[PDB]
Amino acid sequence: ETPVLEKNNVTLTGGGENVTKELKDKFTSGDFTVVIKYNQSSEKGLQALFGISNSKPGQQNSYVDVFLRDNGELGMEARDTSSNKNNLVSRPASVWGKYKQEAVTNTVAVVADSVKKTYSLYANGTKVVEKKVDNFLNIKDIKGIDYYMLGGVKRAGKTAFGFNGTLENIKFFNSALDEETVKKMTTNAVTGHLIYTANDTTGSNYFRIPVLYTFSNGRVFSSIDARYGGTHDFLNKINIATSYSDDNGKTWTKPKLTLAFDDFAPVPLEWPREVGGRDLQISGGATYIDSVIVEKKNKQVLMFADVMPAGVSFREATRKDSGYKQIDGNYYLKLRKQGDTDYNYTIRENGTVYDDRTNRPTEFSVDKNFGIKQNGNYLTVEQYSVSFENNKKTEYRNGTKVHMNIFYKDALFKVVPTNYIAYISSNDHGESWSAPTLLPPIMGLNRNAPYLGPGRGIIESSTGRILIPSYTGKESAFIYSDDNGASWKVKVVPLPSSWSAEAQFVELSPGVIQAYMRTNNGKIAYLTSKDAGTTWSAPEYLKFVSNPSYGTQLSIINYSQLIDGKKAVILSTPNSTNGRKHGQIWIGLINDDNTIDWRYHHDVDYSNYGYSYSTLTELPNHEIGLMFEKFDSWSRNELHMKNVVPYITFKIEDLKKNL
Repeated sequence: ETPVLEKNNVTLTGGGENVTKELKDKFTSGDFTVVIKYNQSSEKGLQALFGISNSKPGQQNSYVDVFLRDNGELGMEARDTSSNKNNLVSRPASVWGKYKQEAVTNTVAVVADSVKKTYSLYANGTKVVEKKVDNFLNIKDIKGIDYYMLGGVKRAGKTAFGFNGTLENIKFFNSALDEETVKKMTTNAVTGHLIYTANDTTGSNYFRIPVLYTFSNGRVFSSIDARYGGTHDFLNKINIATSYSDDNGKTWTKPKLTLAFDDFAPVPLEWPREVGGRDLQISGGATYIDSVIVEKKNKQVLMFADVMPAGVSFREATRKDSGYKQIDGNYYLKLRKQGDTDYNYTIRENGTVYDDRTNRPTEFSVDKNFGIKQNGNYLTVEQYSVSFENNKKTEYRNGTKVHMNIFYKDALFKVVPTNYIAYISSNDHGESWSAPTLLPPIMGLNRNAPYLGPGRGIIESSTGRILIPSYTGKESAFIYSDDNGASWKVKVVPLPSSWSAEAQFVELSPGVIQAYMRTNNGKIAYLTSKDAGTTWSAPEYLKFVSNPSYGTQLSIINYSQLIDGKKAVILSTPNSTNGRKHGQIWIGLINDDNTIDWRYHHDVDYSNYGYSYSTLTELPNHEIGLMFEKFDSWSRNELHMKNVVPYITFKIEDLKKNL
């Protein structure tokens, strides 16, 4: 309940402060909790917030500490020289470094619990890790502890891991405080930058692929992947969740599930992060993934997403079948009934399922949310849950009956196991949505649908054409409507190599459009159209971004206000050959000849901090909103982490840097 020691406002420059006299032998049980509110003046090197050690020659592997790395990783050590027990518990991407040129105040904590044999670490309101270890050490288990310090570890008479910064408040407790208390204690201004959080109203512990859009009524809208079984692209269960703000991004609605299947329950799952287990996946729930948003000229809002039947992955999907038949000039989604070899059925007018062999209606039908009926009554299946008690994953039928659905593995009639694109519409700026509409097979009957480029669509100003970015793995696929979204066509552009070409558009001048996109060669590519997306140039490449060959998604938007007398675009991307890190926001000024002068940039946090997928929007007051993956979402070391997708705002003056 009350600390054995509390200190305030201790500024350090790598030297530490001895507090041995104020801690000596105060950890009676040997358990501990230490809560540290701090900021770093420099991020370089491994830095300890505190160190409790045997400082004598030869005992340099007898200490407890909590530490920070230059990549945002928070960890702790607990080591005993004589028994050769060496415990290290941590999670990447746990803290923030700097924000708009200034040191961020974080609050972190460590709890050591002898009865549970666990070490737990907390950062800004989140329990980032709790790990049971066989070789558990408490302070009494480490022999001859004799030195207690702030801002380093005393090892063989010298200070190691010197902290550079201010310890604004540090509290030491001689017991293991409970989780709700410590979450509360660590909650601060950083916590308020999370819109989506682990086990909120989505039920997901994990999130990826954020998207931001500002509507013409001033509402700021966000969408994201709620990924339940860790952060895996596949196999997984994924829903699209949404949340909005009516006050310029200051406060946000409780998240809602907007696109969601219910073959698997949306539940918080503890996905393992060890080298064995982290590769584990569920068997696969039907999935929506990778959202794109656009507002039409009439103020209707459209959201697109990829749709995946349960158990099917992007890599295994058949690329030789659209999942449609053409019968009497119309495109009908086709179905295979359990036990049949061929696809003998189609969904036709009113959702009536026809037997294509006899060309007559069956007693079965499919509603607009893909649920299956027989004689006007719904068929049901049992929903699955996943549990992880210790180390063993189990999937089981959970007692809930849900509507049978053509995307589920337990359905009597099933779609082709490939990918599809769906869209929904809203007439109330995101408060409610229509039932989904599957795109027709615009790639051809014998090709799979494209994969969407997460972010936004645009309306080209001179023609009114709606453009939706997508890709196939070998080509760009620019999806478009010329009839205000009643029907859809595609422009397919072959690419120099097999890019995962996630793309976004900007308009330079009336009729002139650029598509900026991810590649497999380390650069960001851009293609240019001078006829509103009908024809496209060969790729050009940005000169100042150099990334790994796998690449990352980007965000680029038009900005409404003049910067230095010029129309501007704003770009967000990682920029680093060592991983998804060194996030930058760039400002491009459109020249008279429609080339771009990339004149300014701002680094988002320090350069070794993680930065993956991102999304930009212009707020109603002309500030900029950014939401991004503040971690490396490619790296096998940073999978399955909670509360790592923050929202932040910038004034143009915050971005106009590095001339």
